[PDB]
Amino acid sequence: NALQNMDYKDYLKMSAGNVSEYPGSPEVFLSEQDAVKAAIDIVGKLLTGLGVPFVGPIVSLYTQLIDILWPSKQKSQWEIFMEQVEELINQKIAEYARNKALSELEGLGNNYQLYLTALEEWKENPNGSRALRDVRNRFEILDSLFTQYMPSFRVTNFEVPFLTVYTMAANLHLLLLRDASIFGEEWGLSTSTINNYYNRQMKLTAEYSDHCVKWYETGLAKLKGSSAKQWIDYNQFRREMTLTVLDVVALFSNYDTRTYPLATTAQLTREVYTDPLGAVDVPNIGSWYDKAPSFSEIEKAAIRPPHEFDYITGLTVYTKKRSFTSDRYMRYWAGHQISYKTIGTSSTFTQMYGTNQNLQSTSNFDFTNYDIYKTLSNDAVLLDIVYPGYTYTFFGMPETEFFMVNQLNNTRKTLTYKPASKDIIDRTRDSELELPPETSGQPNYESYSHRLGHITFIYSSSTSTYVPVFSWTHRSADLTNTVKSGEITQIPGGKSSYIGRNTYIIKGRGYTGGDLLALTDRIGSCEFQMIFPESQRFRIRIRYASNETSYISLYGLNQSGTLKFNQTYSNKNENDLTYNDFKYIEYPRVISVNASSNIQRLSIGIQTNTNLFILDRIEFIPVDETYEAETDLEAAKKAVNALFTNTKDGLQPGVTDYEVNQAANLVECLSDDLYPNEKRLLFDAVREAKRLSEARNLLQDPDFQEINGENGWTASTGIEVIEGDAVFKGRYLRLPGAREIDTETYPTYLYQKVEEGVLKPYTRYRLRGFVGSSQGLEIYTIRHQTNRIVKNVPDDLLPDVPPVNNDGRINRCSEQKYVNSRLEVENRSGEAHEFSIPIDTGELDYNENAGIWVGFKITDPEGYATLGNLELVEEGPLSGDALERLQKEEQQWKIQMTRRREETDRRYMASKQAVDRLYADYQDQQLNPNVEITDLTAAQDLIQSIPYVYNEMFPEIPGMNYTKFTELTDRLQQAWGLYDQRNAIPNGDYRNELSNWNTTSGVNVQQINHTSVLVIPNWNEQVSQKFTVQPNQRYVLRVTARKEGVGNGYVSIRDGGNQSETLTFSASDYDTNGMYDTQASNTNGYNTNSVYNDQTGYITKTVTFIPYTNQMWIEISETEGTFYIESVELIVDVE
Repeated sequence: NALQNMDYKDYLKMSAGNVSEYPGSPEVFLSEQDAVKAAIDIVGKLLTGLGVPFVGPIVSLYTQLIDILWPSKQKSQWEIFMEQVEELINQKIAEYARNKALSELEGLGNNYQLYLTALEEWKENPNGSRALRDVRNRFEILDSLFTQYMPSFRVTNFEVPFLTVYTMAANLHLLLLRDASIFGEEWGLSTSTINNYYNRQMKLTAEYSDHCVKWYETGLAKLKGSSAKQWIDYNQFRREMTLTVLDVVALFSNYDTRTYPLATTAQLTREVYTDPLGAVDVPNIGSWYDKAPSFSEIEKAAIRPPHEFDYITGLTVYTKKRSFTSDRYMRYWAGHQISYKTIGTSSTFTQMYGTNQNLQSTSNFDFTNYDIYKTLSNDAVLLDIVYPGYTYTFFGMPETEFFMVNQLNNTRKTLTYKPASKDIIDRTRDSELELPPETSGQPNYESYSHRLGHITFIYSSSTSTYVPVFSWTHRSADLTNTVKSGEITQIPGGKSSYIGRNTYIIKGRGYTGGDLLALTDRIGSCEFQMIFPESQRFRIRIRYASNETSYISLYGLNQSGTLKFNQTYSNKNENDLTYNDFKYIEYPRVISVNASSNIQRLSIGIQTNTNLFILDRIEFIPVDETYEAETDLEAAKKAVNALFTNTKDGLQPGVTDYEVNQAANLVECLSDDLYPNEKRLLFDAVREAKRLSEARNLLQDPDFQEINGENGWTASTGIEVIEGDAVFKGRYLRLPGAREIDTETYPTYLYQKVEEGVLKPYTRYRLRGFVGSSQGLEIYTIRHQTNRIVKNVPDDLLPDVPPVNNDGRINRCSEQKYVNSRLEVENRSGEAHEFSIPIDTGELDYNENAGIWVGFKITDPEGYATLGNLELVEEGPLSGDALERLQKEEQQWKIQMTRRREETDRRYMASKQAVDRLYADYQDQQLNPNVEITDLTAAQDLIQSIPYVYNEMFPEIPGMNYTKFTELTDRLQQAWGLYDQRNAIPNGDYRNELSNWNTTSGVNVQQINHTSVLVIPNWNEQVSQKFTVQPNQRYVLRVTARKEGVGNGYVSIRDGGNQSETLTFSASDYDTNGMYDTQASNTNGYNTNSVYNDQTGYITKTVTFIPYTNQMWIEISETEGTFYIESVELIVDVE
């Protein structure tokens, strides 16, 4: 039945089994198909040998490439590649340049065929200089031929005509240089010569990619028009040049043998569109596009916007009938609903196309578990002539056969749409003319290159346009996202799954073999669903682009964590990306999956900082069981080595104490079982490094063991020392916020002085440390000038996901791996965790002994900081601009000090004399009898007026005059001590508040001018004391007081007998009688007065007294107003 009209060639291509007919024209007729046939075969063979570094497969590959590109047939395959593009864009390449290129490419052929033999010779005798000289030399020859010839395939004004040639040539050149890096050392080639081949490969891979994309776009943009006819030509260029150019360009990055050192599977996820299913150039009738929608309307209708990868599961076709008379009618595809889905997910999607109004019938097709590898359609016309002689035409699609192969068990099946028509003009359309299979010894149901993906539709009621359009996906894109053990598996971002969320997909340009997944603030995550049929360990690698540096996070496959990505491009729209804008990042965590038939899920997200991240593809790379252990050894040997000078017995100057700790933590990652000796020697190294750090640190007590001790740190109350905690190894400080109590705030402070004796002249020092986190942390350096910076450091070094678990213990290896991924960000801003502050010396002075103070302070109640790894180190001598700057600072300070010593000496000498005059002797051991409370307060006022006692910016720290202030204060307190001892009235100056006094409830002691005074606020209040004295000697009672307001203040003393004295105080104790107008003394016309200058201080009054008993009473009271008592003293009279 199928056998009778069949050719002998078709019968032999059938074989093992029974198939149908499959009538195709491979190579014959139009040679756009012969070009497309060749591109499809070439791309198909390249796909089975990406990454593979083995001689037999490579030899075998080159064999098939050469048989395609240089057949023994009549016409050159290159000329056909020219005819292909020239006939699409209606432009011939000029004669002289056309004939030159062909001549050079015939020559390339000869040389390539000489390259092949020398390659097969080396796969027999691989050891010695026989087939080794041939091949290494035939290689060199081809490199120079490509260098000389590539410009020949991009003659200006003819870049598009030549595009398929340029691309096929460029492909071979990159393929050739790949041979150098795989068979490099084996062909006896220097390490340095490979690098120059490799570097060029990478340079060329960009230049050749960027060229092909750029001229694809130009080419395509030239074919934009406004008619349906012009659209067909546009889409034909788009389809054919995708197969023939972009599909090849997509492969170029896989020829990088250092990025891809073993077998790799790539996936082409782009869709392509066969020509619309309508009749064209029916003789004497025309074409479906004669009367049809515009270019824009068709592009809108027929072509899908970028979407997640999908496949077809079901179809419902709506059928209508056209009939101008009976005896002649068409039933035709008027519309459809198509069902489809993304990988994994069991969510079904439906779209409707065309019309479903006024139907004859409906046909349903189920496609689940089947690929459609071929369609046979009918492009049809209904012609009828109605009275009185008009002609009417109608174009529709009345029949399709869909050829199907089962995905699971390889069974084959046909479904047919064929409603009843009568007396139409038919022509069949075979998809295999546009998307042929690969040429194998195997039938098209094994070797098919594409499968039916979707069905769109061109509809207009006005023009009676009803035209299906079929879209197709490439075989290399699987429907399961299977990840195999033996290989690097690539999964493009387009193959992510629909989970109910929106998602943003950017159209690709050709570089990636499909469209690009983007993550943005508005739609921040994506999910992959994958089958792992084998247990295996993988590392994950991501190919991406971004305009910013930030972090992605990964969750699934039994883990979760975070990966920094770096800016790859700048100042570009995300649709103008070129080859070199894409880079790779490597997730350091090895991942272990168990074999399963069920889907396993990896979701990728961005932080809430991040604005843009563009995902090309994720990659799974097989790693072996010891890979984790090996790479931890390398990382630790590197970090430890970086601490030391070349002799290995000193620290590098710019290595911090924090970095020594970091390295020590990484050493702990090493396997005890695999690498015992290495771990032991790397620990000896870091311990020594740590001893060197401490030896060069000029700060005392760097491990915080002696806070507030003699020579070390001075610290405010509330500062905590913490041991055995996250982030810091060993001990560190937590500084709390400033303490608020009512109207007072008390700042947190920490400081130390480094003495002039350990320093050097004209030398730069560095204060360094590590801040875990902070808010309002003020850092001070003091020598001559005071400098302050403020550091606010985020709390970003702890993971948010708690990963400690039941295993509550700290693991320094994993902790330091996380922290390192966060210091990576190259800050030196105020926000960075490290800090390093210069402090410069000029000349040293041992007398003045300024030294260097380093200080920390928090004045904010909401402030805090964690602080560790503090050091002050010598960097070295000052030169150049640093030295000029310092000499200016020093000069300015010398001149300013001179004015400050002038001011100090006035105030100091007046303070010194006021204290000296208090004593009789000169060992401050005896008070003068005359000193009264007013001599003591006068002294205090003067001592308080000495300037520059404390540093102006950091008052807790001593200033230049501190020693002077303290000396005098001690001598004053001594004298005040003696005053209290001499006074027979206990607590007569109220320095112990109200001790020893009987008072009513309203009486109080106020501090006025830094001294204690008793206040009697109302007349019903009183004070008294009984105390013992030595009787029958003479005392003097001295009272210093002030009476305000109406009435009198009284101080009464009595003994136990008949002796009694009263002193009286009133407001009238001030009254002065004036001068009497300068007692009129002047002559000749001047009679000025004065300003009778009156103030308000205390009055001192005295009385003598001889007690005749050993008990005395003193009583203090008033009749009205307010009474202030500064002191009552009773002393032995030596007058």
